[PDB]
Amino acid sequence: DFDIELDENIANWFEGFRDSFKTFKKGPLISQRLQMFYMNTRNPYEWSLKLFANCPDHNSPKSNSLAYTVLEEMRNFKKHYNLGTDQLVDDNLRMVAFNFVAKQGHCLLFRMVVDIFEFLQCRDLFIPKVREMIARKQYKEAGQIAIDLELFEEFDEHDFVMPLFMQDKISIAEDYLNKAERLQGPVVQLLDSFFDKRQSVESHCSRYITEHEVTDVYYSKLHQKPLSKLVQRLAKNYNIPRQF
Repeated sequence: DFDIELDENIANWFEGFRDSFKTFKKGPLISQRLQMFYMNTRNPYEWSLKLFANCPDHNSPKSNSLAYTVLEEMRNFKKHYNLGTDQLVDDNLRMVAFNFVAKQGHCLLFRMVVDIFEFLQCRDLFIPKVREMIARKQYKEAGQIAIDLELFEEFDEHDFVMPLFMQDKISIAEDYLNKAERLQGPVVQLLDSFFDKRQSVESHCSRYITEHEVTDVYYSKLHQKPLSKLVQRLAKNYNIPRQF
């Protein structure tokens, strides 16, 4: 998994001025120049990753950043000319693209690369990388990757659904829970076991945190009132039987 990102002299001076004329906003002119660049290109996908790496913007990409537009025009280039992945991208090249956009925490750029390189056709190749992130306690990242790769059948509530609830990051965990009905039962069943056990909910929480080694937990939320409000929503939002 090592891309040969080194540029050459025919291409490098061209790129240096491109960064200069990119400062002149982002619109149809900069888009058209990229479309012509990808046309001369041999294997645009591999070069699209090279252009993404050779710009100081790839550390924090946003809609205005040059790195985001480099991949954005690659997506338009693929759809306009009706391009496929055959004989151009390999599982090795997809892994290269995954490592480039998974660390940034930017979901839109990841969703774009999922579409460009067609990650949903071979999503099972990234499961070792997501479980490595779960083992590194990167719940929001691994959780969002699992949602954008549509891995709604690969993970249990303990992998990142419950830790994200511990970290008050209800948004990502509930998004994964909405598309995974199999977990909706045991999740609210587990949250109710904290209350309907007449042991302090803080003791029930601390026992789960120490069993699954949950880190960076937002303790101010783990109390009877805020944890009850979470069970009240998740039982109603998913029509769960009265197993209180």
